[PDB]
Amino acid sequence: FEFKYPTRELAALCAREDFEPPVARLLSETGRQSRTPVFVVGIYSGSDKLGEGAASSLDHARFKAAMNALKAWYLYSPGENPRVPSDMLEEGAKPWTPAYIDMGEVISR
RNA sequence: GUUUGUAAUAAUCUAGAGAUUUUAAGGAACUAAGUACUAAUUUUAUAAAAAACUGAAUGAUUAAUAUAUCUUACA
Ligand SMILES: [Mg+2]
Ligand SMILES: [Mg+2]
Repeated sequence: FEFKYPTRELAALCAREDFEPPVARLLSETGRQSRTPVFVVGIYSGSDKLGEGAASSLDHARFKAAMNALKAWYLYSPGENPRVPSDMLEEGAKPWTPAYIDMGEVISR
Protein backbone atom coordinates (compact mmCIF):
# COMPACT_ATOMS: atom_id res chain seq x y z
CA PHE A 1 0.00 0.00 0.00
CA GLU A 2 1.20 3.50 -0.93
CA PHE A 3 -1.22 6.27 0.01
CA LYS A 4 -1.61 9.81 -1.32
CA TYR A 5 -3.55 12.15 0.96
CA PRO A 6 -4.83 9.31 3.18
CA THR A 7 -6.69 11.83 5.36
CA ARG A 8 -8.99 12.67 2.44
CA GLU A 9 -9.59 9.04 1.51
CA LEU A 10 -10.62 8.24 5.08
CA ALA A 11 -12.98 11.22 5.18
CA ALA A 12 -14.50 10.02 1.90
CA LEU A 13 -14.84 6.48 3.27
CA CYS A 14 -16.73 7.61 6.37
CA ALA A 15 -18.93 9.80 4.17
CA ARG A 16 -19.74 6.91 1.83
CA GLU A 17 -20.63 4.48 4.62
CA ASP A 18 -22.51 7.27 6.47
CA PHE A 19 -20.17 7.11 9.47
CA GLU A 20 -19.60 10.18 11.60
CA PRO A 21 -16.85 12.47 10.27
CA PRO A 22 -13.41 11.25 11.37
CA VAL A 23 -11.85 13.17 14.26
CA ALA A 24 -8.19 12.80 15.23
CA ARG A 25 -7.58 12.60 18.98
CA LEU A 26 -4.33 12.53 20.95
CA LEU A 27 -4.38 9.27 22.92
CA SER A 28 -0.88 9.71 24.36
CA GLU A 29 2.23 11.81 23.93
CA THR A 30 5.68 12.29 25.42
CA GLY A 31 8.79 14.22 24.49
CA ARG A 32 7.08 17.25 22.96
CA GLN A 33 9.83 19.86 22.58
CA SER A 34 12.51 17.20 22.11
CA ARG A 35 14.41 15.60 19.24
CA THR A 36 12.46 12.30 19.11
CA PRO A 37 8.93 12.78 20.46
CA VAL A 38 6.14 10.23 20.23
CA PHE A 39 2.61 11.41 19.40
CA VAL A 40 0.00 8.63 19.53
CA VAL A 41 -3.02 9.80 17.52
CA GLY A 42 -6.27 7.90 17.09
CA ILE A 43 -9.00 8.67 14.58
CA TYR A 44 -12.57 8.26 15.84
CA SER A 45 -15.88 8.29 13.98
CA GLY A 46 -18.14 9.19 16.90
CA SER A 47 -17.06 6.92 19.76
CA ASP A 48 -15.56 4.08 17.69
CA LYS A 49 -11.78 3.97 17.22
CA LEU A 50 -10.98 3.27 13.56
CA GLY A 51 -7.19 3.54 13.37
CA GLU A 52 -4.18 4.64 15.37
CA GLY A 53 -0.67 5.74 14.49
CA ALA A 54 2.41 6.77 16.48
CA ALA A 55 4.98 9.10 14.90
CA SER A 56 7.43 11.82 15.91
CA SER A 57 5.25 14.62 14.51
CA LEU A 58 1.64 15.67 15.00
CA ASP A 59 0.88 15.72 11.26
CA HIS A 60 2.74 12.47 10.55
CA ALA A 61 1.02 10.75 13.48
CA ARG A 62 -2.32 11.93 12.07
CA PHE A 63 -1.49 10.64 8.58
CA LYS A 64 -0.16 7.33 9.90
CA ALA A 65 -3.37 6.91 11.90
CA ALA A 66 -5.49 7.48 8.79
CA MET A 67 -3.40 5.06 6.71
CA ASN A 68 -3.83 2.33 9.33
CA ALA A 69 -7.57 3.04 9.33
CA LEU A 70 -7.71 2.55 5.56
CA LYS A 71 -5.61 -0.62 5.65
CA ALA A 72 -7.99 -2.11 8.23
CA TRP A 73 -10.85 -1.44 5.81
CA TYR A 74 -9.09 -2.87 2.75
CA LEU A 75 -7.42 -5.80 4.54
CA TYR A 76 -10.69 -7.17 5.91
CA SER A 77 -10.61 -10.98 5.66
CA PRO A 78 -13.58 -13.31 6.30
CA GLY A 79 -11.10 -16.07 7.13
CA GLU A 80 -7.57 -17.32 6.69
CA ASN A 81 -8.61 -20.42 4.68
CA PRO A 82 -11.90 -19.44 3.03
CA ARG A 83 -13.92 -21.49 0.59
CA VAL A 84 -13.20 -20.84 -3.08
CA PRO A 85 -15.81 -21.10 -5.88
CA SER A 86 -13.51 -23.66 -7.51
CA ASP A 87 -14.45 -26.09 -4.72
CA MET A 88 -17.91 -26.66 -6.22
CA LEU A 89 -16.45 -28.28 -9.36
CA GLU A 90 -15.20 -31.10 -7.12
CA GLU A 91 -18.27 -33.32 -6.84
CA GLY A 92 -19.48 -34.19 -3.37
CA ALA A 93 -19.09 -30.66 -1.99
CA LYS A 94 -21.37 -28.82 0.40
CA PRO A 95 -23.73 -26.16 -0.97
CA TRP A 96 -22.10 -22.84 -1.85
CA THR A 97 -22.70 -19.86 0.43
CA PRO A 98 -22.66 -16.43 -1.26
CA ALA A 99 -19.39 -14.59 -0.68
CA TYR A 100 -18.99 -10.93 0.27
CA ILE A 101 -18.70 -8.59 -2.73
CA ASP A 102 -17.31 -5.13 -2.05
CA MET A 103 -18.52 -1.99 -3.82
CA GLY A 104 -15.08 -0.71 -4.81
CA GLU A 105 -12.15 1.34 -3.60
CA VAL A 106 -12.89 4.88 -2.46
CA ILE A 107 -12.18 7.64 -5.00
CA SER A 108 -11.35 10.96 -3.35
CA ARG A 109 -9.87 14.34 -4.18
C1' G B 1 69.65 64.50 26.47
C1' U B 2 73.12 61.11 28.89
C1' U B 3 78.18 59.53 28.90
C1' U B 4 83.45 60.18 28.03
C1' G B 5 86.49 64.07 28.43
C1' U B 6 89.03 68.86 26.10
C1' A B 7 90.95 65.78 19.26
C1' A B 8 93.59 67.58 15.15
C1' U B 9 95.45 71.99 12.97
C1' A B 10 97.35 76.66 14.46
C1' A B 11 99.62 80.35 18.00
C1' U B 12 102.86 80.89 22.23
C1' C B 13 106.23 78.72 25.95
C1' U B 14 109.73 74.60 26.89
C1' A B 15 117.25 71.49 27.91
C1' G B 16 112.68 68.03 26.72
C1' A B 17 109.57 64.53 28.28
C1' G B 18 105.55 68.66 28.00
C1' A B 19 102.35 73.24 29.25
C1' U B 20 98.78 77.21 27.87
C1' U B 21 95.02 79.12 24.36
C1' U B 22 91.43 78.47 20.24
C1' U B 23 88.05 74.46 23.52
C1' A B 24 82.32 72.29 27.83
C1' A B 25 86.92 70.48 22.24
C1' G B 26 86.28 66.01 19.62
C1' G B 27 83.67 61.31 20.16
C1' A B 28 79.91 57.78 21.56
C1' A B 29 77.45 51.02 22.36
C1' C B 30 72.52 54.24 24.75
C1' U B 31 67.61 57.29 25.49
C1' A B 32 63.75 60.60 23.55
C1' A B 33 61.57 63.31 19.62
C1' G B 34 61.29 64.46 14.51
C1' U B 35 62.19 62.91 9.45
C1' A B 36 59.51 58.40 4.60
C1' C B 37 66.68 58.19 3.39
C1' U B 38 66.69 52.07 3.44
C1' A B 39 63.62 47.72 3.95
C1' A B 40 58.45 46.11 5.08
C1' U B 41 57.80 45.50 -2.95
C1' U B 42 55.42 42.72 -8.47
C1' U B 43 50.16 41.62 -11.76
C1' U B 44 43.44 37.75 -8.55
C1' A B 45 49.57 33.41 -2.00
C1' U B 46 47.14 29.60 1.27
C1' A B 47 43.47 27.84 4.74
C1' A B 48 38.45 28.44 6.14
C1' A B 49 32.19 23.86 3.02
C1' A B 50 29.19 27.25 5.85
C1' A B 51 22.39 27.18 9.44
C1' A B 52 19.82 19.68 12.56
C1' C B 53 15.13 17.65 15.14
C1' U B 54 10.05 18.51 17.63
C1' G B 55 6.39 21.91 19.64
C1' A B 56 4.56 26.91 19.66
C1' A B 57 3.92 31.93 17.50
C1' U B 58 3.76 34.51 12.80
C1' G B 59 4.45 35.65 7.02
C1' A B 60 5.30 35.10 1.48
C1' U B 61 4.42 32.34 -3.16
C1' U B 62 2.22 28.22 -5.66
C1' A B 63 -2.07 22.77 -8.13
C1' A B 64 -0.20 21.31 -3.13
C1' U B 65 -5.95 16.91 -6.98
C1' A B 66 -8.28 12.57 -8.43
C1' U B 67 -11.27 9.25 -11.61
C1' A B 68 -13.17 7.55 -16.63
C1' U B 69 -11.82 7.16 -21.71
C1' C B 70 -8.58 7.34 -26.45
C1' U B 71 -8.60 10.29 -29.40
C1' U B 72 -8.92 15.81 -29.74
C1' A B 73 -8.05 20.17 -32.50
C1' C B 74 -6.18 22.31 -36.75
C1' A B 75 -5.30 22.19 -41.94
MG1 LIG C 1 75.25 65.14 30.75
MG1 LIG D 1 16.49 23.35 11.84
